[PDB]
Amino acid sequence: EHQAIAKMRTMIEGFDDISHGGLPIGRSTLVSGTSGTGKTLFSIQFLYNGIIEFDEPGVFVTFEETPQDIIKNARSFGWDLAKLVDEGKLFILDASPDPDLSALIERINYAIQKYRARRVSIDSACSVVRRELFRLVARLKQIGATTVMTTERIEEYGPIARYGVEEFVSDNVVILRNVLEGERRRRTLEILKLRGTSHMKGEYPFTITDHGINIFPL
Amino acid sequence: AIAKMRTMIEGFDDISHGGLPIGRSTLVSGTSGTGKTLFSIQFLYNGIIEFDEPGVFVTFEETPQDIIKNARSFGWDLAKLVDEGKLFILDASPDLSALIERINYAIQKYRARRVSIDSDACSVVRRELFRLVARLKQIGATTVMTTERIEEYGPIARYGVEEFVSDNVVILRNVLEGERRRRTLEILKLRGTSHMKGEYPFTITDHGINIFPL
Amino acid sequence: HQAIAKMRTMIEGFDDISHGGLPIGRSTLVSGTSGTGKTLFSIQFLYNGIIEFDEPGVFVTFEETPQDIIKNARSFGWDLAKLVDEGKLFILDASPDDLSALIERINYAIQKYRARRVSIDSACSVVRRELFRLVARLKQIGATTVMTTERIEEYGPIARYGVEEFVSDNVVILRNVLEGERRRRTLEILKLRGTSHMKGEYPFTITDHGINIFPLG
Amino acid sequence: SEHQAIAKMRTMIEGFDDISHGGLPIGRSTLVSGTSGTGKTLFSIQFLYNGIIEFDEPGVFVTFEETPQDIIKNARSFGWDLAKLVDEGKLFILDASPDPLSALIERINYAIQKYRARRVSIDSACSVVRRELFRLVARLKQIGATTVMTTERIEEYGPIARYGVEEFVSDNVVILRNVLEGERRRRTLEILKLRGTSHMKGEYPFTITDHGINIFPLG
Amino acid sequence: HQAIAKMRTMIEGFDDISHGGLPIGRSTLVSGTSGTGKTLFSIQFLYNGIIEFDEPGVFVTFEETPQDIIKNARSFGWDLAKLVDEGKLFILDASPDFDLSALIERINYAIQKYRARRVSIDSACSVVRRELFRLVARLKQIGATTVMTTERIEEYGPIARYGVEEFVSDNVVILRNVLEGERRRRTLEILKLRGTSHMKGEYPFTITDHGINIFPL
Amino acid sequence: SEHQAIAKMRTMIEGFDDISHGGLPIGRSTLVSGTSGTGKTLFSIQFLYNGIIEFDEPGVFVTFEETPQDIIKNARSFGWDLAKLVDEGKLFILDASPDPEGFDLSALIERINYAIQKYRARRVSIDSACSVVRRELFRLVARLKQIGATTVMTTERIEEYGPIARYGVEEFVSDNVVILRNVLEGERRRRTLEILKLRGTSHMKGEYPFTITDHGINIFPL
Ligand SMILES: Nc1ncnc2c1ncn2[C@@H]1O[C@H](COP(=O)(O)OP(=O)(O)OP(O)(O)=S)[C@@H](O)[C@H]1O
Ligand SMILES: Nc1ncnc2c1ncn2[C@@H]1O[C@H](COP(=O)(O)OP(=O)(O)OP(O)(O)=S)[C@@H](O)[C@H]1O
Ligand SMILES: Nc1ncnc2c1ncn2[C@@H]1O[C@H](COP(=O)(O)OP(=O)(O)OP(O)(O)=S)[C@@H](O)[C@H]1O
Ligand SMILES: Nc1ncnc2c1ncn2[C@@H]1O[C@H](COP(=O)(O)OP(=O)(O)OP(O)(O)=S)[C@@H](O)[C@H]1O
Ligand SMILES: Nc1ncnc2c1ncn2[C@@H]1O[C@H](COP(=O)(O)OP(=O)(O)OP(O)(O)=S)[C@@H](O)[C@H]1O
Ligand SMILES: Nc1ncnc2c1ncn2[C@@H]1O[C@H](COP(=O)(O)OP(=O)(O)OP(O)(O)=S)[C@@H](O)[C@H]1O
Ligand SMILES: [Cl-]
Ligand SMILES: [Cl-]
Ligand SMILES: [Cl-]
Ligand SMILES: [Cl-]
Ligand SMILES: [Cl-]
Ligand SMILES: [Cl-]
Ligand SMILES: [Mg+2]
Ligand SMILES: [Mg+2]
Ligand SMILES: [Mg+2]
Ligand SMILES: [Mg+2]
Ligand SMILES: [Mg+2]
Ligand SMILES: [Mg+2]
Repeated sequence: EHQAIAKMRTMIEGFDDISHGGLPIGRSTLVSGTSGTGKTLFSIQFLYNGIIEFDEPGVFVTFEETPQDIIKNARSFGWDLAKLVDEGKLFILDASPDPDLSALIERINYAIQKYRARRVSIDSACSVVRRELFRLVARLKQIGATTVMTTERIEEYGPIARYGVEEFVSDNVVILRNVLEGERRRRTLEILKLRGTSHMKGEYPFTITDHGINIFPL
Repeated sequence: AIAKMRTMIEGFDDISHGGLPIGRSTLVSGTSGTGKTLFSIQFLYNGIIEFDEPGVFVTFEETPQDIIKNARSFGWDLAKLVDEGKLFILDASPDLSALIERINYAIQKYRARRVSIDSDACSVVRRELFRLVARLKQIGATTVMTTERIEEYGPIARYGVEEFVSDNVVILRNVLEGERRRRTLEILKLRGTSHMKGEYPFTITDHGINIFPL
Repeated sequence: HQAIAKMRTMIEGFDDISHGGLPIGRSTLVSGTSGTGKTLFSIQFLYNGIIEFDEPGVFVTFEETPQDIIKNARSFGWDLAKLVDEGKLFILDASPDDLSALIERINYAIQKYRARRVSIDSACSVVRRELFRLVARLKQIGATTVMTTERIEEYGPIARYGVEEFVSDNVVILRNVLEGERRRRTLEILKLRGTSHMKGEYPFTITDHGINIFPLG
Repeated sequence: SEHQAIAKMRTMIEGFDDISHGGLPIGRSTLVSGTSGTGKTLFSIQFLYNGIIEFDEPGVFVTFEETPQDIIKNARSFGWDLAKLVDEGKLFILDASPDPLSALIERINYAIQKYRARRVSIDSACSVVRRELFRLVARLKQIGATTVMTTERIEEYGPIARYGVEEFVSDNVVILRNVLEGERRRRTLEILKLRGTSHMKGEYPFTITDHGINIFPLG
Repeated sequence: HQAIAKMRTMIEGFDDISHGGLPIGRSTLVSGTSGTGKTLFSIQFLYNGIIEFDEPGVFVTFEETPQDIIKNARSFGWDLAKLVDEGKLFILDASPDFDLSALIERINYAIQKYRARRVSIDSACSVVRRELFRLVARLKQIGATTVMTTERIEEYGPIARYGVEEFVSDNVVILRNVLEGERRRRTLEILKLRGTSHMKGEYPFTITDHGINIFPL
Repeated sequence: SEHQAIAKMRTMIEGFDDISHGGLPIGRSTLVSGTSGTGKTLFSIQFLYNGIIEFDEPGVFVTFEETPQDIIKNARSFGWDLAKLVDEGKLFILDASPDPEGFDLSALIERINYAIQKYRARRVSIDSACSVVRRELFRLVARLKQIGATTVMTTERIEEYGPIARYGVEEFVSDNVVILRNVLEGERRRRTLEILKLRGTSHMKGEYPFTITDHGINIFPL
C-alpha cells in the first residue's frame, strides 16, 4: 500500500542520488538561485540528458537568452544543441520579447505535442505572481510534462525566490547557491522540498566543469 | 482540566500534554516543505482510523487529487476514506463568508469532529482570520490551520497577527546548521493548558511525522 | 501632595519588582509576543483584587469570549464563574460585530460593580492619539488598569506601533526567549512615571497557580 | 578666563555641568533624546527647578502630552514641590497637551515675557519636521531663552531621534540611554555635540534616585 | 562551432583569472561602490585595446565630461587626447546639460565611424531590466565587446542597484573596496561568464600609477 | 600644464595634506560627509580660514541653516576671528538659511558666482527624490568647476558604517569624498577621517584618527 510517486532520472551526476531517483514525473520543479549559480545549465542538462540517454525529446522555453546564445553557451560543455534541434529532438521555444500567459502556454502545448516532448525547461506585485505562477504549474501538470522552472533570487540565505511565494506554489524546490566566505565561493545544491516523496536533505557541494554540473553527495 | 483530542502524531500528544484542545483552533506555521500539510492530513487520518472521528480537509491551492496522491507516499489510502464518507476534501483551490458556510455544511453532512485548513491589509487578515476561528469555535470543530512564513526565526506567520488570533500555536522549523537541515516542532502556546516548551526534533519518514520529546 | 501610591497585585514577586504594586489610578501597559502570559497577568490582577481585597474587577475582552476566559482560568484553580455569579467580576465582551462608546460602557460597568481594578485585553499617528485618549479617560474615572498589547520580537520595539510605550505612564514587558532549544520567560518593568521600581529582566514561570516570578531578593 | 567661546548656564544636575564643561550654552537649544523612561522629562524638569531654586531664574515648561497635574504629581517622587513654584509665579507650566505651531510659539513667547523666564523646557514629513524644528529653535534663540527640548528614539544605538533630522538642526545634542545587556539595565548620558566648545565625550553612567538625576563623570 | 572566444584586456592579472579575457561580442557588467576603480577598468580596457592591438574604442560617459576623463587618465601616464586626435578613441558625451534608442544609435554611429571593436559604458526595476536587456542585445547584434559599469552601495549586498542588472548581463565582474579594522582592501571578482570558465572568488588588486594590478593570491 | 595630472591645494589642516598627498584637487569639489557633530563645519571653515591666512586666497562660505553670526561665534572656539576677515573683504559668508517664519538652486548658484567674482575667491565651502538629488547636485558641482572654484561640500549621514551620505547618490556625483566618523567603541568615542576617493590622483587609504582642539582638526600620523 506504500506507493511511491514516480521519478524521472536527470542523469546529472549525483543529483539522482540526492533526489532518490530523479525529478517527480509529471510535475514542476523550481530551481532557484542568484546569478551565475547554474540555473540554465541545470535546465539544459535536464533536457540534453533526456534526449541523449532516453530518447525523450525536450522543449526549452526561453524568456531572455536568445536561442542562438543558449546553443552557443551549451558548447562550453561539448553539447551540440543545434544538431538536436536539426533532428527535431530538441525544440527551443523563443518567448523572449523583441528588442499574455494563456498564449504562451498553448504555444508550449503545441510544441510539446509536435515534438512528443516529455521534459520541459522554462528559463526563467506578490499577489499576481503567486496566482499566475500557480496556473502555469497547473496547466503543465495537465499536459503530463515533467518541468524544470528556473527563478532568480538575490540572497544566498534569504527567500527561496524573488517574491516569497514561488517556493510555496511549486511542488518541488531545488536551491542553487554560490556562497562567498573568506573571499572564496562554494557552489551547493539543495533539494528543499519534494512533495509526496523522500530526498536527501541540506546542501551538497557541486562544481561546474567542462562536463556540466557535478554534485558530490560526498 | 480542558478536554484534548489525540493527534496520534508520534510524540506530539506528549508535547501538548494530551493532544489538541477540543473545540479550538491550532495554527501550524512553517517555511516551505516543513511538514504543514502532512501534519494536517495526519491529524484527520488518525482521527478517522483510530477513533472513527470524521474529518474535513480544506485546500486552497493543492488539488484534492494531489493531496490523495501525495498521501499514498505514507501508505494512507485517502480515496477509500472519501468513498466511505469518513473524509471529505473541500476544494477551495483555483468570499470568506461563503467558504465558512461551505465548511459548516461539510461538517454537518459528514459529522466531522476534525477540520484541517491548509494554507491583504494588516488587520483585514486579523479580522477575517478572527472571523473564521470564531465560527469554527461556535460549530465546535477542532481545527488545524496551516500558514506560511518565510524565516525560521522571524515572525510566526506572514502577517504578524495570525498567532495572536489562534488559541494554539505550533511552529515547524527546518533550520540550517552548517550545511545540514534539522526539523523541529515547537508548541509556542496552548491557551488554558500546560504543554512542553521550546523546540523538539522530528523526522518525516514513510510513516509520517515522528517527533522525539525527552 | 505626595508621590503616587501603589496597589498590590499580590502576584508573587511582582510587588517586590514594582516596589509596592501598580501605580494607583493609572494604566500599566503589559506587552509581549504570543503566549507570553499577558492575559494571565491581567486576569491574575483582577482575581487577586477580588480574593485579597474585595476589590471588584472589570475584564474587557476584545477577542476571547467570556466563556473561554473562564474556561482558560480553570487550569489555575481560579473559579471565575463563581466570581462572575457573585457580582465581583464582570467580563465585558467588547468583541466587535469609536472607543468613545467603549469608554462609557467601561465606566458603566465600573460603577455598577464598584470596580477598583480594570484589565483591557488587548496608522501610527492615530494609534498614539487614540491610546492617549483611553489612558486619559480611564485616569479620570480613577480606575487602576492593566492593558495588554502585542509585540513581535523579544528584544525589539516595546509594542507594535512604536508609540504605545511613550503614551503610557507605566510599562511592563513579558518575554519568552529561546535559550538553546529551550524557552525562558522573563518580566521587566521598563518604567513607572513618578515612582521607583527594580530594573532589567526577572525570570518567571507559569504554573498551576499562575505567574510565579523570582527576584533573588 | 575660562577659555571657551560659548557662555553656559549651570544645570546644577550632579555631574552634567562637568561633562558639558560648564552647563548648557546660553540662548541656545539643547536636544535631549532617549527611549521610553530614560529620564527625559526628569532632566528637563530638574533643569528648570534648579534654575529657580539656585539662581531664582524663572522657567517655562511646555508639555505636549503629560498634563500639568501629572507633571507636578510625578515630580513629588523627588521631593520637589512644583505647585508651590507655580503659585509663586516662578514656574509656568504651559499646557499644550491635547483635549481628552506658529500660535504655540506666541504662547511660549508670551509666557516667557510674562514670567521673565530664563530657562525653557519643551517636552517633547522629515522635509517639514526639519524646517518646523528649525523654526522653533530659531525663535527661542531670538527671544534669548535657553532651551531643553526632549525627543523620542526607539533604539539605544541607532537614530539620534525619530526623523533623522533633529540632531542636525539642534545646536547641542544629549542622548539618554537605557541599555539592556545580560538581562540588566544601565543608564548612561552622552553629550554628542555642543557647537562652539569642547565637552566630555562618550557615555557616562547615571542613576535616577529620590534626588533626581545623578551623573558620574569619570575621565 | 565551438565555445565562446575571449578578448585580452592586458590588465595584469585579469586575463589569467578570466582565462583569456572578456568574452568577445558580449557585455560585461562591472559593478562597485564609489571609487572602486570602475571607470579605470573601463578606460584601461579601451586603452590597452588601442595600444596593444590597434583596436579602436568608444567610451560612453553619462556624467564625467570628456575633458575630466582625459585629465584623470593623466594620473596613469595615459594620453587619451592624443588617441582621440588620432581617431583611435572616441569619448561620446551623453552627459546631461532618457531615450535609450537614440543613445544606442549614437553608439552604433560611433562604432561604425571609428571601426571600434571595444566599447565602455560608464555608468522601476521592470523598466531598468527591459532597457538594459535592449541595450545589451543591441551591442551584441553590432558585434561590440562591451564593459558596462554600475553602482552599488554595499560591498557584500546586491550586485548592482536595481537587483536585475546581474541577471540580464552575460558577464559580471564585482569590484570591492572593503573597510575592515580601519583599513581598505580592494578586490576583484569574476562572478559569472556565461558559456565559459573563470577563476572564482575575490582577488586582491591595487590601483597605482600604471593602472589596475590584480594579484593571484 | 593641463597635460599634467590634477594638481592639489594645501588645506594646511594638520595631517590632511599628508593623507591626500598634497591637499584637495584644485578646481574640484570634495564631499565631506559625517554624522552629527563629526566636525564637518569645522573642516569646511578651516579650509577657508587657512586659505586666507596662509595663502591670501579669499573664501566664500555658503551656509544653509547656521546663521553667519553663529558661524562666526562658534569659530572663536578655534581661535579664529572670522568677523575680522569678513571686514577686510577676505571672507564672505553667504546666508542661504531659511527665514524663521521649491528652492531655486539655479538662482542660488548665480548668487554664489557673483560672490566668488566680487571677493575673487579661490576656495568655497558649502554647508551643507534620489533622481532629483542626483541631478541637482550634478549641476551645482558642474557649475563650480566651470567657475574654477575649489570647493568643500558637506553632507549628513546617519550611520558611521552605513551609506556615505543621505540619498545614496552624493558619493557618485562628487569627484572627491572624505568621510568623518565618530565611532562609539565601548562607551568611548573615536573620531576618524578617511579619504574614500579622489578622482584622477592618489591618496592614503582607510581611517585615520583625529581630534578637534582649540586649534581645530588634528589628524594623527599613521
Ligand atoms: N515518504 C517520505 N519519506 C520521507 N520524507 C517524505 C516522504 N514524503 C514526503 N516527505 C517529505 O515531506 C515534505 C513535504 O511535506 P509537506 O507536508 O507537503 O510540507 P509543507 O510544509 O505543506 O510544504 P508546502 O505546502 O509545499 S510550502 C517533502 O518535502 C519531503 O521532504
Ligand atoms: N496550568 C498551566 N500550567 C502551566 N502553563 C500554563 C497553564 N495554563 C496555561 N499555561 C501557559 O500559559 C500560556 C497562555 O498564556 P496567556 O496569558 O493566555 O498568553 P497571552 O500572552 O495572552 O497570549 P495570547 O493572547 O494568546 S497572544 C499557554 O501558552 C501555556 O503556556
Ligand atoms: N524616586 C525615584 N527613584 C528612582 N527612580 C525613580 C524615581 N522616580 C522616578 N524614577 C524613575 O524615573 C523614570 C521616569 O523618567 P521620566 O523622566 O518620566 O522618563 P521619560 O524619558 O520622560 O519617559 P516617557 O516620557 O514616559 S517616554 C521611571 O521610569 C523610574 O524608573
Ligand atoms: N575648542 C574645542 N575643542 C574641542 N572640541 C571642540 C572645540 N570646539 C568645538 N569642539 C567640538 O566640535 C564639535 C562641533 O563640530 P562641527 O564642525 O560644528 O560639527 P558638524 O559636523 O558640522 O555638526 P552639525 O552641523 O551641528 S550636525 C562639537 O560638538 C565639539 O565636540
Ligand atoms: N566549461 C566550463 N567550465 C567551468 N565552468 C563553466 C564552464 N562553462 C560555464 N561555466 C560556469 O557556468 C556559469 C554559467 O551558468 P549558467 O547556468 O549560465 O548560470 P545561470 O544561473 O543560469 O546564470 P544567469 O542566467 O546569467 S543569472 C558561468 O558563470 C561559469 O562559472
Ligand atoms: N596615480 C594613482 N595612484 C593610485 N591610485 C590612484 C591614482 N589615480 C587614481 N587613483 C585611485 O583611483 C580612484 C578612482 O578610480 P575610478 O576608476 O575613478 O573609480 P570609480 O569606481 O569610477 O569611482 P566613481 O565613478 O567616482 S563612483 C581614486 O579614488 C584613487 O584612489
Ligand atoms: Cl565551480
Ligand atoms: Cl526528515
Ligand atoms: Cl513556564
Ligand atoms: Cl537608575
Ligand atoms: Cl590601491
Ligand atoms: Cl576630539
Ligand atoms: Mg540563466
Ligand atoms: Mg503544504
Ligand atoms: Mg491573551
Ligand atoms: Mg517624559
Ligand atoms: Mg567612475
Ligand atoms: Mg555643521
